Amino acid sequence: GSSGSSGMGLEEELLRIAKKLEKMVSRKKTEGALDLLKKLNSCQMSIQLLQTTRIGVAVNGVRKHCSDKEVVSLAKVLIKNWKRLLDSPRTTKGERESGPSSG
Repeated sequence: GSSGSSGMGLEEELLRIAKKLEKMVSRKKTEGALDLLKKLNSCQMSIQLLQTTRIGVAVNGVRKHCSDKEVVSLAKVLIKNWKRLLDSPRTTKGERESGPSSG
């Protein structure tokens, strides 16, 4: 589109990031993943986008090709957070006292 970045998009930056990550993973380097991850964290992710940007696999790709803490951490958060965004359809269990207002 027109030159300059100011308005709507995200989906673009998201993809641009993935590519960067995906590339890094491919080249097995991952140097500036944090920066990428960071943005992601500060990028309104969505299920539909999770498929388009396919960043979900990008992050993991790093979290796997990276044993760091910060680069791995943020990556985890991206997974967790996305875990809620996408939260694929699966069965699970877990409950801790189900009773609001008890007293």
